[PDB]
Amino acid sequence: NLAPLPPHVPEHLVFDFDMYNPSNLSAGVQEAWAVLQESNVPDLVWTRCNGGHWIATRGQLIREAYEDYRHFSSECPWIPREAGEAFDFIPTSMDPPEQRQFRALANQVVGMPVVDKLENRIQELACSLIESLRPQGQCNFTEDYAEPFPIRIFMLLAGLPEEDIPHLKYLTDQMTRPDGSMTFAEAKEALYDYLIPIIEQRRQKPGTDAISIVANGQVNGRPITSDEAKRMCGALLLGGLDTVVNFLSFSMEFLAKSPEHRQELIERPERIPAACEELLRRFSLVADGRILTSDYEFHGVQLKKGDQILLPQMLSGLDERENAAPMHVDFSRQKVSHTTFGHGSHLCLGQHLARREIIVTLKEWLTRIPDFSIAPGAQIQHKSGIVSGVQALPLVWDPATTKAV
Ligand code: HEM
Ligand SMILES: [K+]
Repeated sequence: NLAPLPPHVPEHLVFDFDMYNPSNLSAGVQEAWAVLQESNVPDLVWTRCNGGHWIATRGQLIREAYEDYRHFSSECPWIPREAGEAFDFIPTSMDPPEQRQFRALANQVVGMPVVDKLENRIQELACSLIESLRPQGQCNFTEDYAEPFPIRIFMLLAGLPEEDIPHLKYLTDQMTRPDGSMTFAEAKEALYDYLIPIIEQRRQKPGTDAISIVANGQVNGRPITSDEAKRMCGALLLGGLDTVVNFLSFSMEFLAKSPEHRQELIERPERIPAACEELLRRFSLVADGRILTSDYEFHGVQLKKGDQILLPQMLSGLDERENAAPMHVDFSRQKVSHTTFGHGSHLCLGQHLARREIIVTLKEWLTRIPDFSIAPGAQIQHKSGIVSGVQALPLVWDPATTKAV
């Protein structure tokens, strides 16, 4: 259950937070993680759960640690330790300076330019998907939109057949929110098994998809290996198969329970981008960490070489020391401060594709289905992990109140 407290960790800084099953999970994931920012919780605590590790609970500690890659390496960014040791995706598991040459190549396949090309296809799928649901007066948001909308776009960018989705979605899920059926190492191996033949095929007959680009690309001049390409594609898959999907559910869940917020975006649609950003703050969902490369005293606390430290990207924006009334959603918030797409040299390369997908969704959905509620009596369940998510979101609505385009 609880790993014995290392001799160097102070007894008074112990807070046994379980990142995969947080005590207040019923109150909502963010609410569950926010218990870390309650009155008597220190800036940095040690939890004996999951092998034991440090956890920065406030924004400036989280931001500072992400900026200092010399002390907080991404070498072992996953918890538990054995998962963080198996974690070898590129560029996610590399620290500057070597990280840069690989990050540039990845930025070329999912970057802004790529997003602009993909826009019209993103809108079609959004509308196509929404219009088909419109008349039914109901849906299971997670499997009827949250998943297919962003995943099909990714599989399109990657040039992978949609039939592989069930298998890939399962693998990435086990990496972020393991249900126990398989370890991170096992899921990685299976993911690599999937990619190997694809990378070599795409490398023989070069296409124009993200995978072909990576497999045939160069890192600051020299040719990328078949292995480096495999570790890079893994990162891209992990990144765009699990993230946007779960976030869309947090947003739509909130919108379903908040008609005043819905009508605001209805009457004033130009504020949608702003709402997108505020929503990304309030419903941030990623939380991974770093490993100490040497003994180091951080904020009056002695950290030992090898110690793992969870730096919850999610907690920064929920930090009342960053945003007043952090748990309150305000589309007009003056300065939306957050680290939802990370901080430092590993800033999310897919943030632009993510924002686009979120904004297009808000627009097209409210345009066709402005009024909708959560199925009556439905107890919504969140799941916690490296990436938190929503188990299911049943939505209902009167078709008579909808409008086709
Ligand atoms: C709501 C959507 C998303 C959120 C909140 C998000 C969040 C994050 C975070 C917090 C990190 C930093 C991890 C660290 O520092 O260890 C990250 C990295 C990354 N994400 Fe995103 N992500 C999202 C969507 C995506 C998508 C759709 C893609 C694929 C197109 C993607 C690709 C990546 C990549 C490749 C990295 C690694 C960057 C590096 O290591 O330099 N992400 N993301
Ligand atoms: K590793």
